Amino acid sequence: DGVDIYFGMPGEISEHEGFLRAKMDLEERRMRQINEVMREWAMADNQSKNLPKADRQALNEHFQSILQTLEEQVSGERQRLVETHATRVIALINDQRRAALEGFLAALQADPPQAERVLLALRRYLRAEQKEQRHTLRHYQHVAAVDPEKAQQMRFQVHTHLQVIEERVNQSLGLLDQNPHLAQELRPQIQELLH
Amino acid sequence: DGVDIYFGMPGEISEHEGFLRAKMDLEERRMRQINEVMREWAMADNQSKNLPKADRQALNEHFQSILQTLEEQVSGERQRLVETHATRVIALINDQRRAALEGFLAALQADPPQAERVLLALRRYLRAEQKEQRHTLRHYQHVAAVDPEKAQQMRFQVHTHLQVIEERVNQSLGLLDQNPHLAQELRPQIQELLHSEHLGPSE
Ligand SMILES: O=S(=O)(O)OC[C@H]1O[C@@](COS(=O)(=O)O)(O[C@H]2O[C@H](COS(=O)(=O)O)[C@@H](OS(=O)(=O)O)[C@H](OS(=O)(=O)O)[C@H]2OS(=O)(=O)O)[C@@H](OS(=O)(=O)O)[C@@H]1OS(=O)(=O)O
Ligand SMILES: O=S(=O)(O)OC[C@H]1O[C@@](COS(=O)(=O)O)(O[C@H]2O[C@H](COS(=O)(=O)O)[C@@H](OS(=O)(=O)O)[C@H](OS(=O)(=O)O)[C@H]2OS(=O)(=O)O)[C@@H](OS(=O)(=O)O)[C@@H]1OS(=O)(=O)O
Ligand SMILES: O=S(=O)(O)OC[C@H]1O[C@@](COS(=O)(=O)O)(O[C@H]2O[C@H](COS(=O)(=O)O)[C@@H](OS(=O)(=O)O)[C@H](OS(=O)(=O)O)[C@H]2OS(=O)(=O)O)[C@@H](OS(=O)(=O)O)[C@@H]1OS(=O)(=O)O
Repeated sequence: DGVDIYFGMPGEISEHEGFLRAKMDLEERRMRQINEVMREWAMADNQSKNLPKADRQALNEHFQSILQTLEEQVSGERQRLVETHATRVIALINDQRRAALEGFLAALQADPPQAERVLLALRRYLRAEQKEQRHTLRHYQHVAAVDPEKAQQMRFQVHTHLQVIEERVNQSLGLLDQNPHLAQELRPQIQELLH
Repeated sequence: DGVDIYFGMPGEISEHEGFLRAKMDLEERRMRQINEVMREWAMADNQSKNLPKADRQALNEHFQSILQTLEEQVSGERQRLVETHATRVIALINDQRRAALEGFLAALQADPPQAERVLLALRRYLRAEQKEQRHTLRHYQHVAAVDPEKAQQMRFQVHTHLQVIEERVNQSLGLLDQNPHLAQELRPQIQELLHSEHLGPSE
């Protein structure tokens, strides 16, 4: 138990993979739980054709009540799973951006900087920022797809988030602009990457 | 263009896969549109840092209105995709069930009734029923997490629906009564089948 939780998922299993699998295991488990309740309810239905109405009514409430508890257990479980996954995705995106940023700095702070090395570290950094950009747009696109009202409310926040990302890229590039020659040299190579 | 639509998706592609791929193409398409509007909106703020309030305000309302419209298009388009997919799934499930029932009946009516085939046919039929059953559960199960209020309103319907299926199955198993003998040899094997929690393809 506690020990298995500590080790957690094996390294051979990615977050995405483990996430789908946990989602599948949870769904499969709740599908069975619900089915059992439904069959008990059906069995009670057959058995009670002749009890008085008040008792028939109580039986119905009993099962509708058990199902409510189950539906609420289901919702919480899902919400948590979805919540955890979203957090790990954001963390991975931030971690990759920071890693790439450090790599870009190193290449820049090299006794004799190397055009190829700097350019590739910059591509890496730009890609991490783009992945944050895609992620921001996809989340918004999705809420718009399933919840119009909710999408209208995050609209301005998304717009601002994309701006925050752009400013980070301009500021990070500016660092390359601290080396005129290097800047000019990578100019056409840089532009292609941005566009 | 009309011709390609007549043909529709290749038979090789399942309804589930086509649906998924379609959802993904729409996701990418819409993400690109939204990105263009956001870029135009950012660019506008920039060229408006030295203008009158009213004008700057009207800019906000302009781009936010374009997005309202875009959000509405995305939501409607998604509802249409989901409706089409659901209607086809329900059709697909009824079709495979009816096909498996005919196959089970044809193996029971076979001049020299062969157990291997009768049993296998029964399995395909149970698998078709299992499929409708799981779909009912899985759906009710997802609604329960999305809109609890709506899940509460489905309870009875699901309960009734699952009973319909179980009763259908018992009725269909009643076809093995015309041949009380065959039922014997198969008695055990059928018992295990109906007692499973889930039937995959087999071995
Ligand atoms: O760092 S990675 O380039 O490996 O990307 C991992 C994260 O990418 C997502 C989507 O992020 S997004 O770009 O912001 O939209 O999923 C992407 O990768 C997974 C597979 O990851 S895996 O770890 O190497 O197993 C793909 O799933 S799958 O198709 O391989 O089954 C996604 O394809 S798709 O989402 O099904 O279309 C792929 O998306 S994408 O092609 O990059 O657009 C994140 O998952 S997500 O946020 O739930 O969509 C991944 O974050 S994660 O923590 O690794 O799960
Ligand atoms: O061509 S099919 O009619 O078989 O459709 C294939 C897709 O069916 C799903 C989902 O259902 S759907 O939305 O109606 O398409 O899975 C379901 O069907 C497959 C095949 O079952 S079957 O009727 O014998 O053909 C089952 O897989 S398996 O049991 O053969 O291993 C699924 O059972 S299970 O979920 O794997 O336990 C069955 O799910 S369900 O309970 O019937 O809803 C798609 O897979 S799914 O999206 O993971 O559910 C199939 O897509 S696929 O391209 O065929 O893989
Ligand atoms: O009306 S529902 O409550 O069922 O909502 C339907 C939407 O649910 C998503 C996920 O929404 S999310 O939680 O906001 O991310 O899809 C999920 O459910 C549908 C159908 O659910 S059900 O009860 O089985 O019928 C599944 O479609 S289907 O495969 O069953 O045909 C989704 O699987 S699939 O990838 O679409 O094939 C299932 O996704 S998941 O397994 O939960 O990850 C929405 O899809 S979404 O674009 O991923 O958000 C559904 O469509 S919706 O029109 O946006 O509501």
